Amino acid sequence: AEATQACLPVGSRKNGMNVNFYKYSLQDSTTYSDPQYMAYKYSDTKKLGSVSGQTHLSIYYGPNTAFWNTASWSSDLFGFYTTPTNVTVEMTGYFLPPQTGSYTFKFATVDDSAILSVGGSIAFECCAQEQPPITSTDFTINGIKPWDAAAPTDIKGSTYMYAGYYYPIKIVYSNAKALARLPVSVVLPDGTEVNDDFEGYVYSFDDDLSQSNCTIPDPS
Ligand SMILES: *[C@@H]1O[C@H](CO)[C@@H](O)[C@H](O)[C@H]1NC(C)=O
Ligand SMILES: *[C@@H]1O[C@H](CO)[C@@H](O)[C@H](O)[C@H]1NC(C)=O
Ligand SMILES: [Ca+2]
Repeated sequence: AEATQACLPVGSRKNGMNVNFYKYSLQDSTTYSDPQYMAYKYSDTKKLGSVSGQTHLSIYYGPNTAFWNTASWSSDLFGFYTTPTNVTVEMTGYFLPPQTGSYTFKFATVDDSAILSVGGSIAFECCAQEQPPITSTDFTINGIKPWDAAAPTDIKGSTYMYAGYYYPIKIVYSNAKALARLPVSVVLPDGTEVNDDFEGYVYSFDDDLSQSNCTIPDPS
């Protein structure tokens, strides 16, 4: 009734996360403040492309700063050539806890808008990583851009996880202008912190809905 849903896919395990990119308008500071947009409606906009096997989850970009009202192009976002000054990105994969306990994921800051969803039927459905996004607004970290207020600082979300089970994770991040900043980390059950590089923890599987026992609703 209370344990977070996990999965156990049996397909060949791939390292890292899948990252899709989407059209986002320069200086649109309203669309990404809709919870429905950050949850799933981003997928109804123009998909630009995707990269796989991404293990470094943090977003760090700054333009030449001569104009804070023009787009700027770069591959700094996961090796994909786009406009970090204005873009929406969807990262998906499965987080694998090597120990049982509490996992506190964190955004040191959010610039402009971002989300973290953790669990089956929250981030996405088990064995269905690359299917269209589910409608859940049940964010583990809600960093949806707070309208007229300044960027938020050290916002956290905690998930209790059981060892050896794959937990679906989805981050949806958007930027409308200038800097792109989402420094992602997690404090593990033993207390140690993992910044940026999530290699060893995050994995992908090809979709396989024929596998009926993929969903584990109560890992305890
Ligand atoms: C960002 O803005 C520029 C300027 O309008 C536009 O040409 C470009 O397509 C935009 N990029 C994305 C990914 O939406
Ligand atoms: C779930 O079923 C798959 C075969 O479809 C199998 O590989 C896996 O070991 C099963 N898990 C359990 C706990 O029975
Ligand atoms: Ca910005």
